[PDB]
Amino acid sequence: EIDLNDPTATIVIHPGSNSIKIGFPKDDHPVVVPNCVAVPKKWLDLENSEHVENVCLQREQSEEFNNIKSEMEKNFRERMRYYKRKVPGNAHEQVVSFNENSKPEIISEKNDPSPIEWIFDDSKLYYGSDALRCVDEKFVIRKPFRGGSFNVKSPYYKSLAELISDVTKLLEHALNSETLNVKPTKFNQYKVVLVIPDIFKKSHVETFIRVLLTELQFQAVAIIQESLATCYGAGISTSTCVVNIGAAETRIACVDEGTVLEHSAITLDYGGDDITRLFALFLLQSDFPLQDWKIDSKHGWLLAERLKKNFTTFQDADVAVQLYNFMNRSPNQPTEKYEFKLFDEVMLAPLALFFPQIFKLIRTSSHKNSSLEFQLPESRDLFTNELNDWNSLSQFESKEGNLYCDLNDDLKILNRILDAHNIIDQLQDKPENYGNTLKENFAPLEKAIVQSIANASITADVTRMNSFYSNILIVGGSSKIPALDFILTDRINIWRPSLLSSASFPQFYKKLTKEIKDLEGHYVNAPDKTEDENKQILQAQIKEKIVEELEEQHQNIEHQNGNEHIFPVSIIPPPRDMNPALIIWKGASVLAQIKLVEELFITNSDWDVHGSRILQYKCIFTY
Repeated sequence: EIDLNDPTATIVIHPGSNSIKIGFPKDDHPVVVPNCVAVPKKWLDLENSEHVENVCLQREQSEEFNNIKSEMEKNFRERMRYYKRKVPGNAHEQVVSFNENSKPEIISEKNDPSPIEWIFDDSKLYYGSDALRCVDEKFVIRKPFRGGSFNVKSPYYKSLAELISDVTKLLEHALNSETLNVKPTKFNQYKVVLVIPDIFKKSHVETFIRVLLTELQFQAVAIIQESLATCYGAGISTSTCVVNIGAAETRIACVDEGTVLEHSAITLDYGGDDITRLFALFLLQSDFPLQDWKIDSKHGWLLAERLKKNFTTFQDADVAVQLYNFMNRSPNQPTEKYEFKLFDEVMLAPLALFFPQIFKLIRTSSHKNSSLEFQLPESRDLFTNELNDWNSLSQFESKEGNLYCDLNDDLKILNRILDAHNIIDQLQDKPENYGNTLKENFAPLEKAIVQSIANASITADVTRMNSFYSNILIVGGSSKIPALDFILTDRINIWRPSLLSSASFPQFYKKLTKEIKDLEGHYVNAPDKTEDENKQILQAQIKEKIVEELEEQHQNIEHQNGNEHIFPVSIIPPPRDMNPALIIWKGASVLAQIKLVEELFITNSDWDVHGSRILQYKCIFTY
């Protein structure tokens, strides 16, 4: 009952697209619970909204898809030349695919599982790992979460109420488990630390708090943004850039001295899930023995996920015409082992992180519920009525394809950089249906990270550039690809412009801003000419010129009569045998254990008197 700030009585929760991470803070590890609910097909209206799409895929693809895969094949060739080896290649044996029946002795393939003890009773809903064994001829799977937020675009939900009921029943199922055995009538003894994305949607956050306190009846809730949690989960002192690779999205953001820098945040619309889809396709195109792959069905998706997780690498050392195998488990058959050869598909697929346009080519365009979305309006300031979610300069640039890495001269780069504070100003109160609504962000990973880091510095404290480039942490369930650190490092280094590689940029940039400020400032009287409406351009052309002057002065100062100072690119995953999917939960559980959270727990009484308005006063980030 009673409300003390003691960690024993705290549950730390980190929703994600693949699985919700949950446990007590002092746990070595949290329970990992699949983000899945299995619904008997006979319970749902499935005619008009239709797309029984759980049943179809496509080995052949467009030219553009062919072109891009050809170019990926080049990039691969070059990497392999640049270190090691090639061969005769594609010429094959999977054409003549041999399957081998297994006695029911499915010794483990990998991880925590072995054979599948299926669920045939379609007279109830199932949750988590239970949902994962429901036979898909009887059940459909919905997923309450899209990585932190509520999965509004799912078409299996007719309303928030529906969505929330399986959020709460999914949370309950998790909370009731061999290792945490907390039933719903005891929820009011617990407080919750909730992990929330960096660019959270206020209506989701607020709804979730409302749900945890008002319906699940938790004592109190405290929230934290993914990137800060990931810093707590590793080491927070420094300035650092977090790259989080998830199933559906990749999130990048910088963190400096306790805060997640708004204009550094980028949400990229691709992640481990497109790698998985790419991999399946590539396997199909290299004549994979299972040719009709029902990829959006549970059974086939699971198969696609297993293989890619088992097999995809950036490790050039290990890329060889190889024999791989797998067992295809049997909805109503004997278990069939298959053996297949792979060569380059294991790297081409994740290489797509840098040619993400191909991801776009192979998935259907979003089909969000406006019946559901209409019930989660985007947050608006109660006074001005203006969209008031965090809204990041870097998201807007990268989405629109204005990436610094794609600019050639230094002047354009410098000017755009110089323009930033206007671009953010325009952003925060435009005739703003501008900053594309439906548009997905398909910017290549490496260019995105550079964007994030450049803006992360110039919008706040530029002198942290160095520190950012030497603490890029890679984290997230889909980031567990060997040698991702390695190739990412190559690529930032090829792509980062030279202007933005010089370790003295911040110092230069800092000088230029001051000297521009001495043109608006120490000329506070109306410019020299008699008449002035354009006479601000004779100081806007003197600005144009001083830029060129200092820009050039820097370059002559660049020769430096010898050796050149240059930002590193330290990309740092967690050690082999740590799980990158769990840093965040770890970090949250560290918050959960310290003096700080005490001040940050929104309690029920907090919430009934004040509503979402407490977030303005109890929150580790400026809400």
